[PDB]
Parts: sequence; structure tokens; C-alpha cells
Amino acid sequence: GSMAQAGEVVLKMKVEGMTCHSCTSTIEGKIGKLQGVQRIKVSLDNQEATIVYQPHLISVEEMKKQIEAMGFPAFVKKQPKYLK
Repeated sequence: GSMAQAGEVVLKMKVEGMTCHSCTSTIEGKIGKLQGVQRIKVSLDNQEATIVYQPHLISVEEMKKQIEAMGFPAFVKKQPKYLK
């Protein structure tokens, strides 16, 4: 069936702890509350979020854009426009 990311998608984005995790407790429950999500993991320090989700509800990447907007920049892998 799914050769790799067909039935689902995976985005291991690597956050920046801002200064020293100014919050991130809220981010725990934020990421865990994302709909259409299958698996859900969040690392320490750089809070490298590794969430698996089905590709037709929402993009966890957009959800992490909020994490970056509040002050936790993320070194997202998915950079198609930048890639050639």
C-alpha cells in the first residue's frame, strides 16, 4: 500500500529553545491536540517535534509556524522551494 509517506506524512522539525524554553509546556498539549494526527512525539532542548499525521486534515508544519511565531524558530526539513 503506502510505499512510505502516502497513507501518512512525517515532518521532523527541529525547534529552537528560544532562550531556555520560555513556555513549551503549552506546546506539549498544543502538538498533542492537533487533529488528523496519528503518531506524535516532541524532543527536548531543540524541541524537535516528530509528528506523524494523515495528509488531508491539516499540516503540523503550519501548527509549528505558530510555535515559531511565538518565539521558537524551527529548522524545518521540508523546504521544497529552496531545494532544487
